[PDB]
Amino acid sequence: MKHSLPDLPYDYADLEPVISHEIMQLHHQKHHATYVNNLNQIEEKLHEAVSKGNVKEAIALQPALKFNGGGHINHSIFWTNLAKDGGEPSAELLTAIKSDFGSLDNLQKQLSASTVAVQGSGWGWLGYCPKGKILKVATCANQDPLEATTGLVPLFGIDVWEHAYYLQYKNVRPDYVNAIWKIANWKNVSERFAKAQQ
Amino acid sequence: KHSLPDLPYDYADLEPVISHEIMQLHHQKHHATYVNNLNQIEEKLHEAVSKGNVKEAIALQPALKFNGGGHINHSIFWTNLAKDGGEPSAELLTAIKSDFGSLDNLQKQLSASTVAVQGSGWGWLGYCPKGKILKVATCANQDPLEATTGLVPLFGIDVWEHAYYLQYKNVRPDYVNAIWKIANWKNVSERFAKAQQ
Amino acid sequence: KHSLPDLPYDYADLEPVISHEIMQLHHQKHHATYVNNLNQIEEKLHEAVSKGNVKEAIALQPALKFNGGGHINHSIFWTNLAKDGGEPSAELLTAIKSDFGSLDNLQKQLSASTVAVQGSGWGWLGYCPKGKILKVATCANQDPLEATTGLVPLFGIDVWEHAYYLQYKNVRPDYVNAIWKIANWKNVSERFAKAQQ
Amino acid sequence: MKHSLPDLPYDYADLEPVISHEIMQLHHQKHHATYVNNLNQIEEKLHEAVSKGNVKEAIALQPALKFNGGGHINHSIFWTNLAKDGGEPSAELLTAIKSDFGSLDNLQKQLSASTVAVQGSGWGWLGYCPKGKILKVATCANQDPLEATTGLVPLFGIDVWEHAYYLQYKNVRPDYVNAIWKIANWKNVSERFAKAQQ
Ligand SMILES: [Mn+2]
Ligand SMILES: [Mn+2]
Ligand SMILES: [Mn+2]
Ligand SMILES: [Mn+2]
Repeated sequence: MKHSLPDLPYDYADLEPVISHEIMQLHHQKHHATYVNNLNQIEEKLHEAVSKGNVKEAIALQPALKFNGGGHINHSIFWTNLAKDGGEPSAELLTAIKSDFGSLDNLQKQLSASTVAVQGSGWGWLGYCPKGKILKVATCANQDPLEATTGLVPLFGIDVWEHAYYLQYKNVRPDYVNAIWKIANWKNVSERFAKAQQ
Repeated sequence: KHSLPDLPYDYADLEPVISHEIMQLHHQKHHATYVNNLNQIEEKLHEAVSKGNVKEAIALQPALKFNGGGHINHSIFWTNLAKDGGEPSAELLTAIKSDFGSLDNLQKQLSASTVAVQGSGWGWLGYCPKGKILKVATCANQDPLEATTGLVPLFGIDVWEHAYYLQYKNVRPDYVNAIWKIANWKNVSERFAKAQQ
Repeated sequence: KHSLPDLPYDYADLEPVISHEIMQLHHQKHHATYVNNLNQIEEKLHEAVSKGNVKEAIALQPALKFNGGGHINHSIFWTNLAKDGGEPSAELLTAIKSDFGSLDNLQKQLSASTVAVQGSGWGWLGYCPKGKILKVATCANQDPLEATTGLVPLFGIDVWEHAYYLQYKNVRPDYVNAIWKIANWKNVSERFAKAQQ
Repeated sequence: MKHSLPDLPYDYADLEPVISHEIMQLHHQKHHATYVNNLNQIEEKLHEAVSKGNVKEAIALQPALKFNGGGHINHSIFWTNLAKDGGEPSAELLTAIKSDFGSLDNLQKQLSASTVAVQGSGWGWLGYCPKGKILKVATCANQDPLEATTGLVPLFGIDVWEHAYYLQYKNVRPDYVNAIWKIANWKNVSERFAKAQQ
């Protein structure tokens, strides 16, 4: 068993004009592949340490597992979160969206603001709190994955690492964050919401 | 399986620097709890990693560092103390003088850094295998020195309030100063020798 | 200048939940130290910012958060406790039931989160002005709730070991459970009303 | 009194082929300018809070001051750290370099490795410990400035935020980190070392 780089649900140029094909190819083939490749090696070293009962070595490996494992989790979710033909939120999801945010417009505004405000590299997420049964906006630093680090089940994420938009948008992160809503795969988000309530 | 080590001395053997009650609680309750939790968390982590459950493996990280670190830190700490801990080896004293000027200077610097810890944590005299020099470092909570910094621990000062409160109350500096009276230089010297291998 | 507030009760008035000695040390030593240090650090920060010394201003940040936070947190904490603290207001109980199902559920959730704090910190019942709902949150060390999260503090549980060790020793959960007996619901209710303005 | 965007010691295309003119212009006119502009506003708000004795507000402003103030400190140092004609380390500096690293080659190797290993956005620095009287390699996250956060006096820094190299180097951060040594302003580093020993 090993982790593998998932195929994108679309071709590399399918998200143009919102995300360029060069960003998509680099992001997928170089950035995500690197996280996966490192993840496999780190997981092996971690299993080795844990099997030995070597607590020092297991702790030492934690930042690398979080970063690469998180990188893999986050990008895997991200690819599915996007579509040229996203559709619209499910009836169940919109009820909750209206309940916790008032409207879809309020949700998009709040997620966009929080995401743009990330200092350095990171992610913005729409998440579901299983315990509170409530929808939440959260941000994560670097590749810290949402669920593992907060308990929130990720529904929709926006990658704001500079590699996610710089070639196209340069320093103008807000233009990317607002434009990404045009390609939000609501069908996928709705599916994730349904699973998160199980 | 990880186990609570026996102390190298009786619980009252470090009085009047650290009381019987502190030693007993610190060993039988605090360290024991870290060990027990460590075993539980290590088992869960083994399962998660075995099955390639990266989410679960990441989720367990704070608990493993805290409890695993607690086990590492306290295991070292007990061996770092003694009723009569002697003096640094010739080799260690040479290194101390080289890196800190004098034993008094080392004590002063490590004590000051340790006292300055905000909240719970540890003060450490450590050896850097890369620079081949001694260094003062502090760690938050139960973050273990070597796993998190690469520095090999030689002498640690626990400044979690449970390490001194029953006796010293708020006066952490007095505990940090007094612990030098029971520093087990035989052990610190042995750790220094091993760190150089 | 920042000053140590007088307690709303005598030092032994919270017995047998929190001892006279704990209250006296916690107030006269721990809180007093945060206040004294806060005044020193605020003065240095005023000077640094006045002169546009960004380096110095940044360097003072851990000390200001720790000591300023200590002052904020303990100031609230004293008012959150009482010998006879009554019951939540009608309004607060409605909000508690809405957000947590029951007062018992709130107590359980906040107690569990607070007990789970690794190292030194605080447990808080807070009000989110954005969501207009009650929330359980924890803070590390002296990180103050509102400045760091935006949540308005309503009821806090200090789990720094100095808050309970002399009496409860390692058994933090018993202290966290017992503190509900002296929760000053009059004050929590007043804070809730003010948070809604 | 206010903070201002310093002029670069050279023209925008002067660091080509090692750093492109588009990177330099964006980095200076957009990224650094943003930090300065925000810094001025945040410092005013902080002075207001501190003058009032409003501890909550002063604490609340800390991340924004660290980030923007740090951004300003770091980039200000960075521009001076580079040159088409850097020269060579001073006699005093090289003695210390040899003492703490064995050689210049060992220093460059170690700083390069640490810098490349930064997870997310950050900086790699050659720093001077005033207390230990020793040279150290350190890294900083996001815009955390070296001296304020560690006590180490910065001598030479390498910006590894993706905006510092992506347009040119794409994902290949190591090529940028190794190539930046070609433009290291040793005269400036030597000057900083001399001041740090005072
Ligand atoms: Mn990415
Ligand atoms: Mn301890
Ligand atoms: Mn306290
Ligand atoms: Mn930069």
